[PDB]
Amino acid sequence: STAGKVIKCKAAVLWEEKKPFSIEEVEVAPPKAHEVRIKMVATGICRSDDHVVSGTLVTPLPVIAGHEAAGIVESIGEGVTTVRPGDKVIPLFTPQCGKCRVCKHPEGNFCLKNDLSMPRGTMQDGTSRFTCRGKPIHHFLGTSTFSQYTVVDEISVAKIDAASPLEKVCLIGCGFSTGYGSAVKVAKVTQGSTCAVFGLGGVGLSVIMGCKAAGAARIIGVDINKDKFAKAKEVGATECVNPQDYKKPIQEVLTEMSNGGVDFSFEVIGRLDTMVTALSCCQEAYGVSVITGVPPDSQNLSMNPMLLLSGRTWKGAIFGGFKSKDSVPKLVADFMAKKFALDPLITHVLPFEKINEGFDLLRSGESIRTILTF
Amino acid sequence: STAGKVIKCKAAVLWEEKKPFSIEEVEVAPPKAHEVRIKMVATGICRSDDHVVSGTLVTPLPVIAGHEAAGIVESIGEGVTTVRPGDKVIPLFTPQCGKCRVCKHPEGNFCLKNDLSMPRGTMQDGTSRFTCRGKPIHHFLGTSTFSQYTVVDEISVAKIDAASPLEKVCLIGCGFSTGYGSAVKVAKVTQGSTCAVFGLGGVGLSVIMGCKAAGAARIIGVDINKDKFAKAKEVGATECVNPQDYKKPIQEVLTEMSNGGVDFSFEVIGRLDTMVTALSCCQEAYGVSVITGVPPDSQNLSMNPMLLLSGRTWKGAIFGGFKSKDSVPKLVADFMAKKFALDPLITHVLPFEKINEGFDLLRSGESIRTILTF
Ligand SMILES: NC(=O)c1c[n+]([C@@H]2O[C@H](COP(=O)([O-])OP(=O)([O-])OC[C@H]3O[C@@H](n4cnc5c(N)[nH+]cnc54)[C@H](O)[C@@H]3O)[C@@H](O)[C@H]2O)ccc1-n1cccn1
Ligand SMILES: NC(=O)c1c[n+]([C@@H]2O[C@H](COP(=O)([O-])OP(=O)([O-])OC[C@H]3O[C@@H](n4cnc5c(N)[nH+]cnc54)[C@H](O)[C@@H]3O)[C@@H](O)[C@H]2O)ccc1-n1cccn1
Ligand SMILES: [Zn+2]
Ligand SMILES: [Zn+2]
Ligand SMILES: [Zn+2]
Ligand SMILES: [Zn+2]
Repeated sequence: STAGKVIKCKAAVLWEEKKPFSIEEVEVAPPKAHEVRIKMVATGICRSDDHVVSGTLVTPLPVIAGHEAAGIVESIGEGVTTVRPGDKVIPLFTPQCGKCRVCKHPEGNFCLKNDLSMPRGTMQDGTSRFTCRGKPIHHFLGTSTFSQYTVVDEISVAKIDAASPLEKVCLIGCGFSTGYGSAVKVAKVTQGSTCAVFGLGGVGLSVIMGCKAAGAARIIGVDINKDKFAKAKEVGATECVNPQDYKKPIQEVLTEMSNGGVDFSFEVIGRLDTMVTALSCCQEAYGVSVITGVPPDSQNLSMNPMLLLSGRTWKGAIFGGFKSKDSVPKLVADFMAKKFALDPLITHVLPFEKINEGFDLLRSGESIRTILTF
Repeated sequence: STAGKVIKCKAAVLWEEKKPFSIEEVEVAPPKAHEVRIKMVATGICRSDDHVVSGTLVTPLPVIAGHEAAGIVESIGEGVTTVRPGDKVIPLFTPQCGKCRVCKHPEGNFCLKNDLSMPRGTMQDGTSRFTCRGKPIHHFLGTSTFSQYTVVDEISVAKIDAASPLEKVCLIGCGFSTGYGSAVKVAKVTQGSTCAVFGLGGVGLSVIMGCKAAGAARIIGVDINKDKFAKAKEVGATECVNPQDYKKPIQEVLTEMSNGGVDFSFEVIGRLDTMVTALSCCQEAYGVSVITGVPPDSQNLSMNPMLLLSGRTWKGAIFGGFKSKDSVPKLVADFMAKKFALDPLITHVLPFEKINEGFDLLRSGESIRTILTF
């Protein structure tokens, strides 16, 4: 009976960088034309949400963050055709408008309506649906899932299987799809190849999953936190290396281990130095390196372009290269059919009210994904 | 007869950086096992030979440069099976040993036996076949074509059609193949696409030829020398732009002209700034940029990795990505079958004795390719 009415609910508001989230009452406006209001069920903590806190990823504050989630449609605005009240949905932090040059391209997925390249922290219409203490609060990536209710544009939501377990499939909204697609869609890992994966968090584990699914013969995990190695091996890594253990730079180590460079390398951390190291460790004539980590705002890397002239390919991608609204329902259907596993990514579960504890777990190195339940 | 004997002949020796070539008598040793001695017939002047003079491209001096050439086998060493005396041949500045990981890979062409990565300026066996005034002279890229006779390793020569016109097909030894392959093999330009080509010298014109052959709908030539535009249009450019004409950076101009970025861009100059500009002007989600120009020794570029994270692909290649010994004979057969033209690249034909005049034409902006005839 909330349709057409403002909803008062709890959200996690970030008022300032480098401070805890504030769990407090917000007002959530009803959906306008082509908007959908969603009752959240579960949301994951992705490192990119932490990047908002640390100022690594700049977006306007104050803000409701969160972008990896699943929920149930509470109401729809005028003209919505793709979801209905009561449908299970995943918000799409990369929209799929279906009309722009990228959406029409066979490969492209970074729809021109995204709010990632130059964040404004609004709905598509340039306004906000959120008020707190009487003040407007920004959106994040058109999703804002750290709230009991959010409002998203229709191009930023996908209907998923009615029988889906939302406390698992929320990871299809970011970390799993990003890493898995980086391997299977962006790099196009080949059977029998050697892969190196830098960073063994939720996204990097999902890259390993995808390299293993593509038939790689060797998958070398790289992390400075050796506590990450056991789970990386469980999901497919054949060996793991800690750069801190070596006197030589790890690109040299990896080149030696792979008898002249790897076929595919993945940067899944977000550091400029490891982006260049990961490029360098792929074979100089035919290697491919994929950047998935999010770099610190406005900072440039330095590299020798002879790394490319010999024949290397360097690319990056958002959301694993997947066209979001076409792919998310299919990934959920494949999960339901047991084509991949999400449980290896989930190390902790907490109620939404303990969001700050969830971020502490990420920052301490202890968690992969913590799932928050509303 | 000359077989088995030292040949005294004329060559252009580079004794020091930034000096004219010295045209004088050298001694050319007979070929050892698996080596081939070639009587040169024609050699082109490529900007990479000038980079040796300018110190842009470091290789041991003193040196006999030259790498884009065609000639006739004078004699073969023990064990040679792929050419015989009297055969027309093109020396291969990128070898094809057929045994290394790169040669065995379907895509790779930068054979591990190359002398480009870490130049030693010798034969494969670590010695030189050249002396001048009693001093040993270095080889260049396993070819050294600025000489009436040279000696190359068997993996660095290809037999070509006995009826081929050597004064034209010498360009298949570098400039034509490099540019054409950058388009058709490395970028894999698609029908209907928009391409931008930075640098309208012999290599860049060959990139335009490839883009046109691949069916590009728009091919935008970019050069600071407007005298290069007429020939670019003759070989397929649909429009040309001079960055000096605009108040805004050319990547902005090209993004606007292409309604949001080009499909394929090509850096065919060798400047760090234009490498980054070329990357930036390709469409951010699905654009591809290829580096063909040779960068100045030991210098790094600076770039924001968000250019890649959005979805761009950045790659480079040597020799157009062609496996050299397999491809050169087929390219010559294709030329003989009128599948592409070489005449548009040739602006000047001079006797070998005028090599310095040929370099002056290149440096002054007045030539595309000068062919030197022996
Ligand atoms: N491209 C996308 O769409 C995208 C990008 N991100 C970004 O991916 C990176 C990884 O995210 P994560 O897996 O959620 O993060 P962590 O759990 O923190 O794992 C990182 C991993 O790296 C190790 N590490 C740190 N420093 C080093 C060094 N020097 N060497 C080796 N390993 C190192 C840690 O120990 C840890 O285990 C992040 O940058 C993230 O921002 C994620 C998801 C999506 N995206 C885009 C927008 C929203 N989400
Ligand atoms: N990758 C290979 O295998 C390769 C590489 N090279 C390199 O390609 C570049 C172009 O060579 P070229 O066509 O022989 O050179 P030029 O005739 O001098 O044409 C350059 C073109 O650029 C224009 N220009 C200069 N500066 C600018 C700026 N700032 N903006 C725009 N245009 C600009 C000039 O006016 C001129 O028209 C070289 O770097 C070359 O080294 C060639 C061949 C092969 N290779 C590798 C090893 C041996 N050969
Ligand atoms: Zn779109
Ligand atoms: Zn994320
Ligand atoms: Zn080889
Ligand atoms: Zn050349």
